[PDB]
Amino acid sequence: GTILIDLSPDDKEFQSVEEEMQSTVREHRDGGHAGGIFNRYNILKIQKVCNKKLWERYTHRRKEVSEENHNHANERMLFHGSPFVNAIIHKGFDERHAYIGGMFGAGIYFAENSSKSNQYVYGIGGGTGCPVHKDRSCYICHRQLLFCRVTLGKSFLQFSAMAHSPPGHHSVTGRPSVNGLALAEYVIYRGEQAYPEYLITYQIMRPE
Ligand SMILES: CC(=O)c1ccc(-c2nc3ccccc3c(=O)[nH]2)cc1
Ligand SMILES: [Zn+2]
Repeated sequence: GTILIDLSPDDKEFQSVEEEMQSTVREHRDGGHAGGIFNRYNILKIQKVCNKKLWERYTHRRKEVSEENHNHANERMLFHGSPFVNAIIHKGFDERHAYIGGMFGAGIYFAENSSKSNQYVYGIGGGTGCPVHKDRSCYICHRQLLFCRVTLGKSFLQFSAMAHSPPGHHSVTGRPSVNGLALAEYVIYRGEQAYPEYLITYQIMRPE
């Protein structure tokens, strides 16, 4: 059911999505091990992800969460990186895209920092890196991220350095509490709480 629509870089919708991508890059405590060394991306393509079935699945759930939370979906646009981006855009999110070993439990994880999600493009800890060169910091190979609509609803705050939600809540927010530059990270426990709206194709760029 899915079809992908290119946006022109002249479109304002492309620009703002790129802006979110570029402006949420940060340094990472692993020195660049997982996701590579870079301060910004070369954006190659941005595509709107259109799937009626998956969209209705998502809004049906949103209406449920909103009605459980004083008419407040608490909807966000967050980044997701995953070896299964192609599956995700054709079949949507489910328990097979959960991060089983994640710090907030087995769930689908999302980031405010694009560079956080970029660490998961080739797998956990960056895996063995790009398939062609086995290089976690490859500047050549094309990477892909999803920018997603995510219904957090009532989010359980966890301060820090497929399962269920903690009862009474629809998601978990990983409020970062050591690194003063790191943004929040979020976890949902049902695929229906995210829609993979944009497929961003990019290369990380070697710093000057
Ligand atoms: C292979 C698999 O099960 C898997 C796939 C993707 C991630 C992932 N984790 C995150 C954690 C925090 C913030 C963003 C992300 C993020 O964008 N992706 C984790 C595991
Ligand atoms: Zn490569």
